[PDB]
Parts: sequence; structure tokens; C-alpha cells
Amino acid sequence: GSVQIVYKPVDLSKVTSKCGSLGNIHHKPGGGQVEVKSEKLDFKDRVQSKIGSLDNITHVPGGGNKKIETHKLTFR
Amino acid sequence: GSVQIVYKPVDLSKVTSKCGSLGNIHHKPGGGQVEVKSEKLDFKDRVQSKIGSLDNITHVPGGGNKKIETHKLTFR
Amino acid sequence: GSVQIVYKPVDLSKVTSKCGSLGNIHHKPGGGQVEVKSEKLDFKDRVQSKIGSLDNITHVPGGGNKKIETHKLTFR
Amino acid sequence: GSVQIVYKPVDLSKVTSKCGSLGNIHHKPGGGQVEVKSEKLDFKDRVQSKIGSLDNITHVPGGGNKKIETHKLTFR
Amino acid sequence: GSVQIVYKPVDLSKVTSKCGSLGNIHHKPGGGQVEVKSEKLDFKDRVQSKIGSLDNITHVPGGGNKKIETHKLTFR
Amino acid sequence: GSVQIVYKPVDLSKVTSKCGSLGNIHHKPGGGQVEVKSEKLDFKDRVQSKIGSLDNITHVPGGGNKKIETHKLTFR
Repeated sequence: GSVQIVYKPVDLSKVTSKCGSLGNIHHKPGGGQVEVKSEKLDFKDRVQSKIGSLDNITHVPGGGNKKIETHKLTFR
Repeated sequence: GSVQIVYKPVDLSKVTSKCGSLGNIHHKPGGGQVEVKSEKLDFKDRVQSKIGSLDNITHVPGGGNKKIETHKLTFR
Repeated sequence: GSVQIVYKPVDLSKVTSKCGSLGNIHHKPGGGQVEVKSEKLDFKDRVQSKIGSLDNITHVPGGGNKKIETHKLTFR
Repeated sequence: GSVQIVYKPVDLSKVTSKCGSLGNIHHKPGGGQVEVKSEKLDFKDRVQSKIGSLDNITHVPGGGNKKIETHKLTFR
Repeated sequence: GSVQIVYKPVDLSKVTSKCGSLGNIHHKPGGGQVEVKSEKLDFKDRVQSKIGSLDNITHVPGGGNKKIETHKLTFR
Repeated sequence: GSVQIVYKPVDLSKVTSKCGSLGNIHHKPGGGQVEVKSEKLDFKDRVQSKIGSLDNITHVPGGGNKKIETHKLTFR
């Protein structure tokens, strides 16, 4: 009459976040012809423009991970 | 009569955040023709512009990780 | 009659964070033709511009890691 | 009668490649959980055994072009 | 009666490559959890045994182009 | 009777490469958790054993091109 306890849990698990712009291909983006001719134009107020530009913009407030483990063994 | 306790939890696990612009291919981005001709233009107020530029912008407030483990053995 | 306690928790785990711009390939970025001709232009207020520029920008307020472990063997 | 053997292979072969790039290559193999139980392992000639082991190759030639060519002539 | 053998192979072949960029290559194999239980391991002749081991190759030649050629004349 | 063997192979063959950039190469293998139990290990001739070991190669030649060319001529 004897007690043998083996407490041997194995964790090979993954917790993962892939957040934003991942693993894309962009092949020859742009590549065209852009012509702008502008004459006698007038602006009374704030203005912003993009002519022929290429913009990639990524914001990631998210993608956080939380792991909690409890491994309690009680013998009496 | 005897007691044998083996406490051998094994952790090979991964907690991972991949947040932002990861693993992308950009091949010949831009590469085109941009022509801007502008004349007698007038601005009473703020202006900002991009002509033919290439911009990659990444903000990551996120992507944090938190791991907690508690490993308790009590014998009485 | 005897007590044997073996306490051998094994940690090979990873906590990892890859934040903003990792592992990208930019091949021949820019590479095109940009022409700007501007005449008799007038600005009353702030102006800023990018002509043909190439910009990579990365902000990471995030990407922190926190690991807590507790190991506790109590014998009585 | 006389024997005349003329062996004039002429070779102007081109074996070529152009690659603009070779990208983000990730090779991660993961082992599982492997358990072998026995009284005996008994290996007696020319045995190859792989228990939970990993053999891994990441081979990334920028060309990797092969020309292979065997010339054989026999006279008896 | 004479024997005349004229072995004149001619090779002008080109084996070539152009690569613009060999990029980010990551080789990160992870071993598992391996447990082998026995009374005996008994290995007797020409045995190869790999238990939980990793054999890893990362070969990244900028060309790696091969010309392999063989010439063999046999006369009896 | 006369024998006349002429062996005049001509090789002008080119084996070449251009690589613009060999980039970021990471080789980071991780061992597992390996547990081998017995009363006996008994290895008796031409045994290769690899328990939990890592063998690693990182070979990154700027060219790595090969020209292998065996010539043989046998007369009897």
C-alpha cells in the first residue's frame, strides 16, 4: 500500500496574433503615367493632395496576448 | 508503504505578437511617370502635398504580451 | 516507509513581440520619373511638400512583455 | 579493314535565370509529443531509427542552375 | 587495318544567374517533447539512432550554379 | 596494326553569377525536452547515436558555383 503521483502536463501550445499588414506582395505598384496641369486655381481654405504618390499606412492598437496558467497539486 | 510525488510540468509553448508591417515584398514600387505643371495658383491657407513620393508608415501602440504561471505543490 | 518529492518543472517556452517594421523587402523603391514645374505660385500660410521622396516611418509605443512565475513547494 | 571513329559533340547551350529577388523564406518545423514505452529496443544490423528527431534543410540558391553531362565512348 | 579514334568534344556552354536580392531567410526548427522508456537499448551493427536530436542546414549561395561533366574513353 | 587515339576535349564553358545583396540569414534551431530511461544502453559496433544533440551548418557563399569535370582514358 503506497502512493505514486506523477504530475507531468506537457504544453506545446501556441498563442499568436498576426495584426496589421503581414505577408503581402506588391509587384510594380504605381507604374503608370500621371499628368496634372492646373492653371488660375485659387484656395480660400486648408488643402491637401496626393499626385501619383504610393502610401502604405498601418495602425495596430490591438494584437495583445494574455496567457494565465495555474498548476496546483495538494496532498494530505 | 511510501509516497512518491513527481512534479514535472513541461512548457515548450509560445506566446507571440506580430504587430505592424511584417514580411511584405515591395518590388519596384513607384516606377511610373509623374508630371505636375501648375501656374498662377494661389493659397490663402495651409497646404500639404505629396508628388510621386513613396511612404511606408507604421504605428504600433499594441502587440503587448502578458504571461502568468503559478506552480504550487502542498504536502501535509 | 518514506516520502520522496521531485520538483522539476521545465520551461523552454518563449514570450516574444515583433512590433512595427520587420522582415520586409523593398526592391528598387522610387525608380520612376517625377517632374514638377511651378510658376507664379503664391502661399499666404504654411506649406510642406514631398517631391519624389522615399519615407519609411515606424512608431512603437507598444510591444512590451511581462512574465510572472511563482514556484512554491510547501511541506508539513 | 580499318576503323575510324570521330566523336565531335559541339555544345553552345545556355542555362540561365534572372530573379528580381528571392523573398522572405521561413522554415520552422515543430516536433510533437513522442512517447516510446518498452522492455527492450533491440536493433541487430543496418537499422536507421528516428524517434522525435528533426532533419532540416533550407537551401536558397540565387541561381541553382545545373548543367549535367556524361560523355562515354567504348571500343573493343 | 588501323584503328583511329578522334575524341574532340567542344563545349562553349554558359551556366549563369542574376539575382537582385536574396532576402530574409529564417530557419528556426523547434524540437518536441520526447520520452523513451525501456529496461534495455541494445544496438549491435551499423545502427544509426536519432532520439530528439536536430540536424540542420542553411545553405544560401549567391549563385550555386553547377556544371558537372564527365568524359570516359575505353579502348581494349 | 596501328592504333591512334586522339583525346582533345575543348572547354570554354562559363559558370558565373551576379548577386546584388545576400540579406539577413538567421539560423536559430531550438532543442526539445528529451528523456531516455533504461537499466542499460548497450552499443556494440558501427553505432551512431544522437540523443538530444544539435548539428548545425550556415553556409553562405557570395558565389558557391562549381565546375566538376572528370576526364578518363583507359587503353589495354
